[PDB]
Amino acid sequence: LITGGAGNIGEVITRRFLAEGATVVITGRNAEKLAVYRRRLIDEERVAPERVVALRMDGSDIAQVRAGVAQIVHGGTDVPIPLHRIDILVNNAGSAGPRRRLVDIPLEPSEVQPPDSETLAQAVGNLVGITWNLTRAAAPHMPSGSSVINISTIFSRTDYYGRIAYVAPKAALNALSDGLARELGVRGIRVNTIYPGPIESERIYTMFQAMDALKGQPEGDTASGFLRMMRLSRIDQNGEVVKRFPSPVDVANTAVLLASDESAAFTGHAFEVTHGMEVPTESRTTFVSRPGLRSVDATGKVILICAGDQVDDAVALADTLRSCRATVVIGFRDPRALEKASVLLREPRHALAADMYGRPTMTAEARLVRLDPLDPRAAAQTLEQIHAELGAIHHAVVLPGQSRHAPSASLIEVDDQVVERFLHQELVGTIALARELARFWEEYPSGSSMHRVLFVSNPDDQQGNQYSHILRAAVEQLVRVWRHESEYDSVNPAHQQEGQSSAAVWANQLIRYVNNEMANLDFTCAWVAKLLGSDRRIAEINLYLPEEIVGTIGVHNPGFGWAESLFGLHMGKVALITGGSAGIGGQIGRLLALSGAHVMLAA
Amino acid sequence: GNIGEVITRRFLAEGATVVITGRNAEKLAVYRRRLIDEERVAPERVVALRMDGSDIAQVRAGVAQIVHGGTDVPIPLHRIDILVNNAGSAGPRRRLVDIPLEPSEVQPPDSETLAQAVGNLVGITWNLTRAAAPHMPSGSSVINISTIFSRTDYYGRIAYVAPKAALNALSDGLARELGVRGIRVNTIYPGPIESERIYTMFQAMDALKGQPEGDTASGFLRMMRLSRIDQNGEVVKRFPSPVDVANTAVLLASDESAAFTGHAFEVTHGMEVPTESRTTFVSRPGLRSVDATGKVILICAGDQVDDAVALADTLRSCRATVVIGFRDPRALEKASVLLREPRHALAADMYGRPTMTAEARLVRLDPLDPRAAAQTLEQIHAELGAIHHAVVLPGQSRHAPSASLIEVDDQVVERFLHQELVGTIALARELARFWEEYPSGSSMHRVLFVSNPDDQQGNQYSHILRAAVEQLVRVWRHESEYDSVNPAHQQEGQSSAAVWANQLIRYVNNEMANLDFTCAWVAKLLGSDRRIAEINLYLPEEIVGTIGVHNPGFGWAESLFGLHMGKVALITGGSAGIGGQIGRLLALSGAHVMLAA
Repeated sequence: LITGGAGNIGEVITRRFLAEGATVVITGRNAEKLAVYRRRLIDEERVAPERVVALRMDGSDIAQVRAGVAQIVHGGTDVPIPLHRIDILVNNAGSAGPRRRLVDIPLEPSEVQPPDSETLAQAVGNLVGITWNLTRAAAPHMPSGSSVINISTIFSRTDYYGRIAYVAPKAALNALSDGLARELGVRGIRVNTIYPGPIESERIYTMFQAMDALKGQPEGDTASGFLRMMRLSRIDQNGEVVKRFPSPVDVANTAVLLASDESAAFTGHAFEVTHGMEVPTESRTTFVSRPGLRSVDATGKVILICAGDQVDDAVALADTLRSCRATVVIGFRDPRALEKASVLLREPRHALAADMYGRPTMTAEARLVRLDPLDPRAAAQTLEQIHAELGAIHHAVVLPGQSRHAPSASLIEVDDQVVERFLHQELVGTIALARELARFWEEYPSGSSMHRVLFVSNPDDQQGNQYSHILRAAVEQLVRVWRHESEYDSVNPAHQQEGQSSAAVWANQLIRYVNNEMANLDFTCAWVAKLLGSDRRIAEINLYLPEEIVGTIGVHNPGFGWAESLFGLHMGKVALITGGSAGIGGQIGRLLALSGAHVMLAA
Repeated sequence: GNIGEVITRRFLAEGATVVITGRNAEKLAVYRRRLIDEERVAPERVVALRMDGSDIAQVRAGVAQIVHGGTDVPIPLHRIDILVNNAGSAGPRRRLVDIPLEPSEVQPPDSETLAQAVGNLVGITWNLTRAAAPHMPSGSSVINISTIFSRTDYYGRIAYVAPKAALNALSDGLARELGVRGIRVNTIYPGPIESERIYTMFQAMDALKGQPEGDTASGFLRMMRLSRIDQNGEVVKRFPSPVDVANTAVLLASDESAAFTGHAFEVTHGMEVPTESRTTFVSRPGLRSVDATGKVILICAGDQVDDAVALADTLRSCRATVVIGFRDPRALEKASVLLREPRHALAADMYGRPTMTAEARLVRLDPLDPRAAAQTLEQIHAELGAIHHAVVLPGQSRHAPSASLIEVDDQVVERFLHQELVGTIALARELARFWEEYPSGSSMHRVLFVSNPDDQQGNQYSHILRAAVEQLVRVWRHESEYDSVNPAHQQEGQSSAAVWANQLIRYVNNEMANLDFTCAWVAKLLGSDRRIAEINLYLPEEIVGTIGVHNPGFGWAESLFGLHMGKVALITGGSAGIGGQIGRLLALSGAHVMLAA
């Protein structure tokens, strides 16, 4: 019925489902010691024992009980009800996690504080891993026309200061439901993705007072910002333009219908119970044009290309960045990839020169360092060592760790090894790398220009690109929060850099798993170079690229700044060329035709 | 139809009241009643009224008052009522070039003229919305059923998509406005019935398209999920069901789901389709590759003298002749006086060099009035030849003096819905016929649909026109491309060409360069070979904010970009004269300069 049956919204919903049935399988807490007597007396009120199953099932984060049914398929606590199939299942997590900035998130258990609950890996698990493993558990079971219900925060699209550990895994259940609807609907199972809104009470009020005290703004700033966002006015206790926040009664009212037969039509339905809100649920901008790269001037800057295992595109991306006449430091996650990349880069065509326009440049040779977000202290020491070697680090392209995740696209019948590799190494790994970058930005001296961190995604796998999909969707909210919450910190008296001056961060994420051409690699790197080396600020988080090689506009840019400078010079002027079939004449005719004139080649 | 029957059947009980209203042909209640009362329940709750077909504001208000007062039996008291907007007609099934503008063109399939087709279930819905302004009890609800094809490319039903669209924009504006009182409008998408009529209709469409049988239905059976239980396993794509969507919609209308306001009711069983095909301008286009030497651009202008003349200047800067047609009278002479001045009477290209391009002609066009616009189209044909580039601007600058939608009582919105939506549809066919009646082998046909600018209080009407345009462009582009290969229509004269249209929304940017950015985007999608795969285009909320570029015809400085990059230069006496200009162009090139004087 409801995963969060222990002191959770679902534990409250247990008061329902009894008028037309009975509330059963109320999952208990992890401790399971005081949970046996917890809410047992409350549940016994106005409800006979009957077959109501209030067993304190262990909501384990890891899959040690995944094979175990515990009222799923067979066995059970005391009755054979696991043999029966329950028509509903809820993927609620109910773990807020730590509430801190991007400099001091508790990555390891030694870094935890009493205000903190769990660690970074635990925090990511408590919101993604339980969802995924409970989805896999008892997959062939449940009725042929059952229902699957999710619950996520409505802040998964709105900015949320100091809650990256909350939203970064909370921006992943929606993506996973999106990717799983297509591959699950076959058997005839729907995924009702319903988001109950914040409940109006004194707790959220005090939360917001603490919130705007932390950000450093006058009282009621966040309250005004989230009240003006409201477009509808409630009719509770009549009145006019009350504009009260959403109530849990409406949450129960919109949740109970999933058990009824009327829900059979819905599938993949965004069902945000927040009433009358306008947010751009998805932020994107398909590239209409092809960027001009001969106005970047990235010289005098260091670009740490944090590549995990996909160094194949990295070496080329590093060379393209070198073409901007910029020094680069290529960082590697896997150990053996370092040797292969060194061998590949030693050969010319990768370490040749900083070839830009129609001319070369020495610039600096591409360095080679080993990094790993799994170990915090080693990665921080390596970053400090790079600081001592060169100085500050501002431009940092961030690529995922492993290339082409998993051998198969299926996400139902899979062993947990690859899935647990995807978590704790791509989500947690990238969050850890962002943590180290933010530590370097804050606790170490930097400049005044804004800080750029691109988040290029995995390429096309000729299949369902869900493994790049989760990466993109979990990166979107992360970069959005990192962008918005790092502006108040640059002016507040709390964080004045110990009297020094610093800058905020602006971070997009390119998406290239939608094109399937051969020039898409040059296209993405071009966009990467333009977003790093130039001055520009796009207000959209995610950036999408066209569905064709050239897409809307047909341009190829093989270092042809001259042909770009010669555009439209002699427009609409017929030209006659004698002997223009070999030598200087052919070249003059070709450059004139590229200019725009009309040419008549005679030989 | 069937969904209305099921809704009325569910009304028979559960503490509900049934009202079979909205009679057709001004008298249909007698033809459609007394069958709901045939059930044991509701001995008197069954109510039928012979309301006017057009349902103007005053007659709608009278009908509402007589319903509140009942059939003289109950005390007069306004209360809740049925506000579902399911009442409507399909309209003509005419093809992409032929259209019933005048009533004389009535056909057995086309029982309604263009204006009547537009008002079938759009104008009447808006008028009923206005007539339900004064007294709607708190906690009520109202929906506007739209078709699921309001985003999917269609064929032969431009009159069932262009007016069937913009209901979303009207609902958006009404949700923003009327939400203060505590009322809601949510778009609802009941799917096609799994009946034999819809099955044979698909077969007819396949035959009409000139394609092998089954591919049109394959487009629905391929990119649509199943996620159903019917027939136990192996539930093949059978399209959504009407009874389920009707029952769920009326359950939303009842309690247990109050104040949802998070429902689009897009019941297509998956069917991944964007809610709006659009992109953002994160870069400024480079107008250097634009070429229109041998091309004629006719600007379908209106009373907007300033904007149309600016567009004419920015297109004539691409060495092209123009024909500026103005919709309303008494504006031709002002345009002539303004254009007489040398500011707009001289054409200079993007480098700042004057060009001896043909001057700006001036004609008079009357979209809403057929047989005269076509005559003028043929006249300008005889004058110049075929015309392919048609920038279509709206009728009036500000569609209403007050930025509101429900306070009015059908006085100016009639002019809007009759001369700026229908007007556009009439002009679109006027142009389509010129292109198809006279086939011309060339590139695809380009029809931009620039929207009006923003001054204050946003642009609710612009939103409406945008929603109607996106679909008109989408459905058209599809039909055109499909009909470019059919030998049936190919034999008419010579070989023709397809059409590719777009939109260039501007009502979101409020700056000083939004009337120059718009000129750049109109001149880039016409004078170049760039096929946007997305329908609606949108300006950035901040021009200098995302990409600040200033282009007063300065293509030289654009050509001199990144030449001497990362070099330090020392200049002597570089404060005024030749050396100052060398320093200026070198700094624009990318080098580092050190001015000393």
